Amino acid sequence: VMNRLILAMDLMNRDDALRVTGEVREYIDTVKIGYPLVLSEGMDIIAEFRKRFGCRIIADFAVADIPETNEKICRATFKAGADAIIVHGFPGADSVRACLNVAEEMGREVFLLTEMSHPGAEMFIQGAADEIARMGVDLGVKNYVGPSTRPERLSRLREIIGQDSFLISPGVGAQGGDPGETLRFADAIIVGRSIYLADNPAAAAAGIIESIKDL
Amino acid sequence: VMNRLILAMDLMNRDDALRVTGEVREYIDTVKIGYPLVLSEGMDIIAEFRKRFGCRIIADFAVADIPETNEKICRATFKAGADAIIVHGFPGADSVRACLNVAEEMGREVFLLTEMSHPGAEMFIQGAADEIARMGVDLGVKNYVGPSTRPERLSRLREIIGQDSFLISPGVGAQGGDPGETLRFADAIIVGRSIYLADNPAAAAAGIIESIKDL
Ligand SMILES: COC(=O)c1cc(=O)[nH]c(=O)n1[C@@H]1O[C@H](COP(=O)(O)O)[C@@H](O)[C@H]1O
Ligand SMILES: COC(=O)c1cc(=O)[nH]c(=O)n1[C@@H]1O[C@H](COP(=O)(O)O)[C@@H](O)[C@H]1O
Repeated sequence: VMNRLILAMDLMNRDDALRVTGEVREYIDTVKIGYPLVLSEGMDIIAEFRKRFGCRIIADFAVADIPETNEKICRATFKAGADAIIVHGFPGADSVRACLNVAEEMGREVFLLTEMSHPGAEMFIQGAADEIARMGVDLGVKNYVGPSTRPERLSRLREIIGQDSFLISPGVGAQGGDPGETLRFADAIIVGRSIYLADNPAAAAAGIIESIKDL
Repeated sequence: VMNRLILAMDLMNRDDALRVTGEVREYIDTVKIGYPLVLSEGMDIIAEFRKRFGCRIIADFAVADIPETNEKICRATFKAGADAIIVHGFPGADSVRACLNVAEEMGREVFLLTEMSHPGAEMFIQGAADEIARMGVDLGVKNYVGPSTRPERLSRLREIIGQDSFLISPGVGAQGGDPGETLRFADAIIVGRSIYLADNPAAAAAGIIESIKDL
């Protein structure tokens, strides 16, 4: 992705979301749009972003249901123009395969969320995360998400998925993660608040990119 | 809930969703609306259903993100008029507390999803489910979701949450669960396809209710 930086656009107002995305577009080629924006402004926001900004869109819907429902969610998500969807691994292999099937049908991609970045992830997810990743490999998943806040866990993930798989990582900035350290293991970092709540989002993005180019 | 039966309205077309819900409204007082319908027709469908049918609405959004994102999701969901939201316990206590905080702010309810009903739940969720339920109790959660497909697990859940907590249960019909057995432990059953794919949804709902009244 351009500059190895993905914007997490979690503002919940279309006008503000368009403004910030437009201001930082020169520094990214990929925007992650989640439920905060979609449930506030509608699924049509995905196609609007893709057209206006010409950026790839990852639908961060943390998909976590039974297989039949996951199918429906993916179909709706790709019909709305998303390039990829983020799917939880914790519900198990059938739930993940359902998403992979729809992606194969519609020519898109699944990202498997393996271990989450917040403190509560330590309770249940972390203990399963290596296995979730190994399940991903066994299902042929090639794209993964793991936590900037725990680079030792992000290293272990990379170890499981191999060098060829694509790994993106949230928790940089607001949650405490560091861009450079995270990029030792991830291919790209996801950044939301450190950019979209900044007084000058373009300056914040540029500052991050400048510390990235130094790698 | 009326007749202890909650309709899972996972049709993805507003016209079909309105037709089936209207046909079965005499037999229910509560409709669960999930992402299949919302991502297809928009969040405004929640208020439309609540007004047209006068039914309570549970937003089944299987909320499974970090605390700050979960907050945003709940706020948007209640702003759209939902009476309650379904939240995953697997992301841990902070993610769940974030949802409880918004519910307390806005005068609504959280249902905690503890163990899922599909085969893949056996891989990771089942091994954590007792703890997830105990975490719920410790956070003051009063409403829970557990699996019709495993009544022995549904019994163990009930055992943890106590007699006073409210427990609803999907996986009845299509997934193999039985109404009467599930209602030995759950307060209400969730039913989707067995009703909404039936040639006569009113007849299917009535058939279920008739086997329920016999308890
Ligand atoms: C489930 O979706 C994610 O991509 C996600 C997983 C995770 O473990 N941590 C995490 O922060 N995210 C998302 O990534 C974004 C992080 O944004 P932030 O930089 O903290 O403001 C935000 O959209 C989160 O919901
Ligand atoms: C996460 O949301 C749920 O309520 C859910 C959890 C679960 O473990 N099993 C489960 O079936 N559900 C939902 O309940 C509905 C079941 O519908 P069905 O009767 O199988 O057609 C459908 O909306 C599922 O997504």
